Amino acid sequence: TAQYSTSKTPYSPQQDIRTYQPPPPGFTAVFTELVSRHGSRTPTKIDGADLLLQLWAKARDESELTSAGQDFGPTMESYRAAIQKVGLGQETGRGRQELQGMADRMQRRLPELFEKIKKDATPIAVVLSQQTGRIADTAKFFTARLGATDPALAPLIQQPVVDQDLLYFHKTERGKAYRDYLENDQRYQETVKRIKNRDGTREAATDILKTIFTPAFVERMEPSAVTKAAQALYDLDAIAPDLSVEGNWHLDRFVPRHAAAWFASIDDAKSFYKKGPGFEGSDITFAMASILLDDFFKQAEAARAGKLGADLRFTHAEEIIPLAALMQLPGSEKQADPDEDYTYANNPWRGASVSPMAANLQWDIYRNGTTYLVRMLYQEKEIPFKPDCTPFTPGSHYYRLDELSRCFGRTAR
Repeated sequence: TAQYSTSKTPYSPQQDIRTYQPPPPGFTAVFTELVSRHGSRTPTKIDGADLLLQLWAKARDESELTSAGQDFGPTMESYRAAIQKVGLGQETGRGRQELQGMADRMQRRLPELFEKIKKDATPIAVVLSQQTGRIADTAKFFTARLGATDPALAPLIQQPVVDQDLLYFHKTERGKAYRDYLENDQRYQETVKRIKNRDGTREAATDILKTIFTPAFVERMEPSAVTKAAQALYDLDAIAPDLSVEGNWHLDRFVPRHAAAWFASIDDAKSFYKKGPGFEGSDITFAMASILLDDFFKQAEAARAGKLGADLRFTHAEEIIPLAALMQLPGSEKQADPDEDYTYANNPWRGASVSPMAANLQWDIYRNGTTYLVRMLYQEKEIPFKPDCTPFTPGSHYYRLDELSRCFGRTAR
């Protein structure tokens, strides 16, 4: 969907659902549960577009524009207007499409389950991090899709409730130790300063601006201004795919690919330490997410009682990223050696794969007799659990629920 957008990468499901593993003989879907980031969105701040527009205007007035720079003013004005029409930090039309596709594949993947839910009249729960905004709209896209397809399901979908400890823990008191770490830990702060002062930023920043402005114009700017405007342009280039329904402004014209890759790698490095697996032997960045892993288990165990048909949760990257680090999901299994800073070369973690827009985790809970199995979807790819969890059969993506409780330390056996 996009090559160097790290956590702005628009959502694409990572496996065709016709190629999921079939459930073992006589097992049937009895419960499913989901946590999802919001869909694609606009930038939360318009200030970078304006800095660039003001910068472009001065250069226009001085006749210091490149040939392609001529169309920057018109392009960015159009982009900015489209952003403001949707509203800053709001779901785009692509975010709507992302969540509708998730609902579609969920209903197509578990048709027997929704048959049961209607048959039992059990509720489908909708839980949010916040009452309003792009989180609430994200949920609504999904649930109105469930109901447009299956109008007999609609009266069973509950009204949304907010659980900030479960779905907003980086802001609640659950994240207090975490936030104090970001603010005061000297190893962390020095590592982020090291990332920020990587040699390369200045050259990539000048390469970005040189698509629009003459090199003499660039040289007249203050160096810190060069970096700030280039960061802004790259950020806006990076999120442009989120607005694909609203337009195509061809912003790659102004952000050379090697420079895009450079800024992407800086963002991933910072995000790895701030929100991802971070340093070897420390869980400071993701232990807060235990409440969310807990709930995936609690709800699955509670399916036995049969009072809930499904559980749909909606949240931010700041919950999904630590949930993945905590479960050691693919891409989040390698913490950093304090003596070897994260790079693309030595670590598989990437914003774009761990936490694109609408990044989501789903568990399908199957039942035969009183045996309960779980199958995990991550970005709708069927994935194994961490390797000390034993699958139901050799090579299976299905796991005994009491195996998962055991291997996650929740029970002894």
